[PDB]
Amino acid sequence: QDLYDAAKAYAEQLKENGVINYSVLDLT
Amino acid sequence: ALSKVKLNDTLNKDQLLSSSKYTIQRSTGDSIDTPNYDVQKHINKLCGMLLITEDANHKFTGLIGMLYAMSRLGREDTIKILRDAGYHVKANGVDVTTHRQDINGKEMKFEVLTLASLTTEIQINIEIESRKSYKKMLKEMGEVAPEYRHDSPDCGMIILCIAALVITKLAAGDRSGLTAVIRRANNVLKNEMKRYKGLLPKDIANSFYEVFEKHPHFIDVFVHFGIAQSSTRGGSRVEGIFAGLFMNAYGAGQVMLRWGVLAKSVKNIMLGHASVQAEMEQVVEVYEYAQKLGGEAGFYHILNNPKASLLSLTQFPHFSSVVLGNAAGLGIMGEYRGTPRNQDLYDAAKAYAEQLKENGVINYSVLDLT
Amino acid sequence: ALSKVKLNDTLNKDQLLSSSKYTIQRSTGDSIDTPNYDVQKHINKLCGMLLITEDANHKFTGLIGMLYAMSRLGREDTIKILRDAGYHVKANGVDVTTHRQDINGKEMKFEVLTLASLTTEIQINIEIESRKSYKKMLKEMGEVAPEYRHDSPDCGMIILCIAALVITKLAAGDRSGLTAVIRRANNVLKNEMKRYKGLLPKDIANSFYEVFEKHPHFIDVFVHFGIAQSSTRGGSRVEGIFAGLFMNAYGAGQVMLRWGVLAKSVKNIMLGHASVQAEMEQVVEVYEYAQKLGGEAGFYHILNNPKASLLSLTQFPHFSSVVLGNAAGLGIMGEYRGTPRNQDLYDAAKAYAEQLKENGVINYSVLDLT
Repeated sequence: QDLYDAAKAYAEQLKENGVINYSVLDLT
Repeated sequence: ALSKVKLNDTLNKDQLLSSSKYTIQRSTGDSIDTPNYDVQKHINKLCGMLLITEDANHKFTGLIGMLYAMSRLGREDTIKILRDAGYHVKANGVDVTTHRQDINGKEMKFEVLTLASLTTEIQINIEIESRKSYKKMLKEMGEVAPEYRHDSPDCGMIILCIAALVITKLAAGDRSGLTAVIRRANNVLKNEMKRYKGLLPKDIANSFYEVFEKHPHFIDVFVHFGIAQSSTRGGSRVEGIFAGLFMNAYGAGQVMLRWGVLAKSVKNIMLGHASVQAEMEQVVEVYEYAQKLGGEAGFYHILNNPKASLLSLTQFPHFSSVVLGNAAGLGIMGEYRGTPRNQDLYDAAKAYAEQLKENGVINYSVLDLT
Repeated sequence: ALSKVKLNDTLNKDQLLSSSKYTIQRSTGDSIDTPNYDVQKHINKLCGMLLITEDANHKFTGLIGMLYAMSRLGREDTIKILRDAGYHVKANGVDVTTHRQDINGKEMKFEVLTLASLTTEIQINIEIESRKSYKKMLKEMGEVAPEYRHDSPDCGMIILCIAALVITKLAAGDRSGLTAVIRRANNVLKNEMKRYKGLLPKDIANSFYEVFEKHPHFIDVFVHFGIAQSSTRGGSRVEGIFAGLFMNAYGAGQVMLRWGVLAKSVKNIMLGHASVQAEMEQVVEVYEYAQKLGGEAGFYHILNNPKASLLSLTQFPHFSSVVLGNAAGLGIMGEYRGTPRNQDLYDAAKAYAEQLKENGVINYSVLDLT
C-alpha cells in the first residue's frame, strides 16, 4: 500500500499541468 | 629570513572550501513548483486579485510571490539555480486547468494552477473574495480604470517590491526590520498603495518573512531572480522601483565594512591609536578579501553564506570601536544593536567625530577660481 | 662548491609518503550505516525529538549526529569519503519502516530507521520520551510554535553545531576542552538553547567526544562534511553558526605556527637572538611547508594526519621559547599547557612583549592628513 500511494502521488504530479516544449519542434 | 615566517590563513581557508571533493545536498522536500513563462501571466492575475481585495488574506502571498519570480525565470532556469545552490529538486510543472465547483448553489468555473504547494480549494477563494471587492469597487466608481484592476502587469512586481524590502532587512534574522519594511513601503511605493486596497505592507512582508524562514532555498531563488531582473535592459517604473529596492539589500549584514571606509574618509584621529594599529595588518586582509569577491559578497549575509563570517570586522575589538564611534559621532547609526568591545576608544572616536561635523565654512581652494 | 652540499629532507620525506606503492586499510568494522537524502528528513526529526526532550539521554546523539551529516552528504558521497580516507566499508542502507509495538497495553505505531548501529528498540524510546515532553510543553504554553517543535529544519544542524565545537578542541585529545565547548555553547547558540530544553552542551559534547574516540573514521566523515557544508552558496543562520564554529577548528593543533607570525608582526627583539637565528634556516622550511600545503594543513591535527608532526615548531627550542614568551607578554595564552624549553629566552621575550603593549599614543603619520 505504501508503494502504491507513493506512486499515485507522483503520477498525479506527472499529469499535472501542460507547458509547451519548444525543443521538440524543428524551429530555426 | 624573518620575512618568510608568514601564513595566509584567509586565502588557505578559501582554498580548502573552494576545492571540496564532496558535496552536501539539503532536503528541499517532496516537491517544488517550477512554473514556466506560459503561466507567468496567470500568476500576475492571481497577484492582482490579492491586491484588489480589501483586507485580503496574505497567508499565501509569500509563496505566490515566489511562484511569479520563478515563472519570470522559467522552468529551465529556476531548476538550474536550485541545483547550482545545492538542492535535489523534484520539479512540479505549473499550468492552467478549468475547475468546476458550485459556490452558493450556482455552478461556477475557475481557471486554477494545479500547484503542489497551493491547493485548488484556496485558489478559488482568492478569486471569489476578489470578485466581491471588484463589484464593490465597480459600484463605487462605476467604471474601474486599468490602474485599479487586477489585469495590470505591475501587480506581480508590486508584490515582489515589498519582498525586496523584506530581503533588505533579512540580515538581522528575527523579523526586527518589519517596522522599517512597512515604513519604506509607505514612503516608496506610495502611488501603488492608492490604486490597490490589498497592498498591506505588514501582511505581505510577514508572508515573505515566513516563506524565507520555512524555505531557505526560496531566498536563494529570489536573490538570483532579483539579480536576473536587475540585469535587464529596461522596463516599467515599478520594475525600476524593485531594482532600486533590491540593490539596497546589497551589502546587508556588513555595514561595519562600509562605516570603516567612512572613518578612513573623514580621517578620524582614533584610527591612528596604538591598539588600533596593531590590528591594521589583519583588517586589510578582510578588506582585500571583500575587494577580491566583489559583487559576490553583496548577498553573503542575506543568503546565509558560510563565508559571510570571514567579512566580519567584529573580531577586531579596537578597530570596530573607533569605526562604530565615528558612526555615532556623525549621527548615522541608531537604533543599531552593535555594541563596541572597547568603550574608551568608542567614546574618543565619537567625541572627535562630533567635532568634525561642526559649523561649515566654505573652502575656496576646491573651486577653480581665477 | 660548498653551496651544493645540501639535503632537503622535508621535501624528500613528503616525496616518500606521497609515492607509496602499497596501502593500508584499517578495520572500519562489520558495517557502517550510509543514509541517503531520502532519510535526511527523518533523522532531522529524530534530532528534534532529542532536543525537545527535557533532561534527554544523549548517549546516541553523537552517533545520530553523524547519521545526519552522512544523510546530507548522501550514500554515494559518504561511501566515497570513507574509501578515499582508506577504509574498507560495508555499506548498510538507511530508510523508513513502520514498527508496531504495544507500549502500556495499547498497540502503537512508530516510524523507525532500520540502522545497524542504532537498534529499533532504542529509537522508539527517543520518540516515546519526546512525546512525554511534547505534551508537557503543550500543556504549559497551549500551542507550540514552529521554533520550539521537533519538525524545525534547524534541529539537525543545531546538534552538529556543538559537534563543530568538539572538533574545535580535538587537538588536545583528552576531553580537556569540554569546559570551553560548554562555555562557547552558551555564548554561541544561546537563542537555540531557549527554544529547546534538550540542548545540553555537556551531554551532547561527551557523545561526540565518545563517537570520535571510538570511531576515528567518523571524525574524517565530519570534517569532510563540514568542508562540504561550508562550500555551499547559502542556507539558514543556524548553518551560518555551524560554518563559523567549524572554521574555528581550522589551524587547531598548530597555534605556535600562528603565534610565530605574531611575534614577527609585533617585532619582538628576542627573535634576533643568536641561538634563535641558528634555527631560522629550519623554521622557514616548516613555514614554507605550511604555505605549500595551504588549506589541507588546517585539519592535520584534528584528523590525526601522519604529516601533522612536520608542522611542529617544538623541535626548535629557542624559537619556540621567544614565540611562547611573546604570547605570554601580550597576554593571549593561558591556560595553554605548552612549556618553553629555554626559560631565559621565554622570560626575555615576555618582558619585551609587556613593554610593547604599554600606554597607547596616536600615530598621526598613518592618516592621510594634509
